[PDB]
Amino acid sequence: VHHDGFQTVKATIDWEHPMFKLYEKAKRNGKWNPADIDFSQDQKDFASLTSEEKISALPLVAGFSAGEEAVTLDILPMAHALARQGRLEDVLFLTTFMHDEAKHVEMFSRWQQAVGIGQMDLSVFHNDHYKRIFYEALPEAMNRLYADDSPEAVIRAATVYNMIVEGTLAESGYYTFRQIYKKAGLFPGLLQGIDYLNMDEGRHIQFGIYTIQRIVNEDERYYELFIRYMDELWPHVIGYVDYLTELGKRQQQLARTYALEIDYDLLRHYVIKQFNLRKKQISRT
Amino acid sequence: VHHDGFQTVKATIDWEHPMFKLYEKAKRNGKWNPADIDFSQDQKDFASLTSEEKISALPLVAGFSAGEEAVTLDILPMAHALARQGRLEDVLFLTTFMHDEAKHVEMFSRWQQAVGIGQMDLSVFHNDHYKRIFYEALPEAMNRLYADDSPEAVIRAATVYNMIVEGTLAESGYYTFRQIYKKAGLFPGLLQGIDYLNMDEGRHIQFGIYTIQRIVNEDERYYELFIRYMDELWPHVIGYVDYLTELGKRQQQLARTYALEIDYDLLRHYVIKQFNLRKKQISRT
Ligand SMILES: CCCCCCCCCCCCCCCC(=O)O
Ligand SMILES: CCCCCCCCCCCCCCCC(=O)O
Ligand SMILES: [Fe+3]
Ligand SMILES: [Fe+3]
Ligand SMILES: [Fe+3]
Ligand SMILES: [Fe+3]
Repeated sequence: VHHDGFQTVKATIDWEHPMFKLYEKAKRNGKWNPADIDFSQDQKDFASLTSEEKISALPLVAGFSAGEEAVTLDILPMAHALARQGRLEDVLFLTTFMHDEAKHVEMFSRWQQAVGIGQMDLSVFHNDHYKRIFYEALPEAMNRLYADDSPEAVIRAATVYNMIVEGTLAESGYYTFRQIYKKAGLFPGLLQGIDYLNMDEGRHIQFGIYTIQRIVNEDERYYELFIRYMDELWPHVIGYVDYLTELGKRQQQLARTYALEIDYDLLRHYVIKQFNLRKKQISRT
Repeated sequence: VHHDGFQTVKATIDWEHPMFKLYEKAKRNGKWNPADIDFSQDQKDFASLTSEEKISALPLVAGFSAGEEAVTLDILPMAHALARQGRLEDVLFLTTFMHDEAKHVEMFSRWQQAVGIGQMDLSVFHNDHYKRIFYEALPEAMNRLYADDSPEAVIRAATVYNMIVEGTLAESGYYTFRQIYKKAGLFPGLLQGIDYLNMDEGRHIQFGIYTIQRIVNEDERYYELFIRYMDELWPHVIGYVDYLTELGKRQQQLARTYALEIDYDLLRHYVIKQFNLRKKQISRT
């Protein structure tokens, strides 16, 4: 429906708003372009590998590529809901959030193209637990906001997207990439991309913390809802992590070749740490 | 609802898609930051003016500030509709479109703040015709896409937003700013912003041409709909232009002071030219 008026005609941007400040930082720190990354060495690395070694890296890339695409599509309802609420500074920031995720989709798709696996269907490495999070729960929670923008709905959406998908899974994925391939000296272009992604992710997670905390600040009983929604998704998080771990343990040729002692118990504890850490960044009071 | 799968897992980005190419150009040409513009001379210019001269520049700024804010909010339904249709490259491009409009909102709001009119309510310079376009028709046409993404609905939305608001009014506004203030040597910061806006606008209009043409290409009877929707809005376009012209003719102190022979008949013909020119960029066949 209609606009009743416009904030930048009646007044100005709220220059001191936390999300205006986050928007300003995003513009300053968000200049990187996936089209500038040199993937030539990645191509050679991947070709050098045996078929067994080649397969090793793909489950993780499969999880990220679909994840970036899901979040690019599924952030749009949040931008709409906050826009309808007149939260202009949040919307300005969210334009940087969405543009970041677009570059993340682009970065992984360029890597796949470059190393010669674009024609390969990597959906085979999404198990039921992954599908429950990314094919179902994420888009359910975000799309709800089109018809229900209650504090309850907004907390559930920020929890699944910013605190679980980004703050638990994506963060653990970046850590895993560096623990495995940065050590091996493999895929320098991909690891350059991962570093830029991990920098962007910082702002995405901070938006989710801001959003969940400002709702909790109104009524501390929303804190219990946050914790509950975090716990509801945990079985699928660890169920996916456990599935990737088993794939990893079954095809170890890459680790042998490159002298990597991949401690899967250390990666598993990192996921658990991330999850608990995100819980602690929200204050009940 | 759920994702059935993901294009960048099954395959890759369509690298040859026109909107992927437009997205790539947006990243290359879209680096400018309103926070870097030096408005110090603008502040001094505005303070130097008499109250009568001060008032001269504000109707145009009022029209732009509200316009940028409306389009920042009202592009979100188009991104959603194309996302739901699986048009991934269009969505990637649209993240740059939305982020551009956010910077446009920011740029005018920084100028208002800097010259000392942020506290002034400029809604007084929106007449009924302006309100019909920006407070009503624009958001009606875009929001429709949430429940009706038929070719008819998508053509009406691209027509009002890209071909009328951007391709006719915004373009004519940029031309007007340069005809008046660039001549006077006034407001260098604002005119630097206008140049960056006008560069961005090129891509926005090209998205609308692409969108309307790909629908017309399917069925040439959609051409008649395009023309009809262009004509429906014309009375409000010229009605706003005529209102600004009369304000201009009533307070001429700025033009006298700075030796500007502001040909309002030339600006009016420029609007008419723009409108007819946009019609001609769509081919029936
Ligand atoms: C065995 C170690 C487990 C590591 C967990 C790997 C997680 C891979 C899936 C990542 C999903 C990516 C979500 C992207 C979110 C975003 O782009 O903001
Ligand atoms: C007297 C000369 C008439 C000139 C017409 C001035 C138009 C001013 C209003 C501009 C609306 C701005 C719309 C912004 C669109 C966008 O930012 O993409
Ligand atoms: Fe991402
Ligand atoms: Fe993210
Ligand atoms: Fe604009
Ligand atoms: Fe525009």
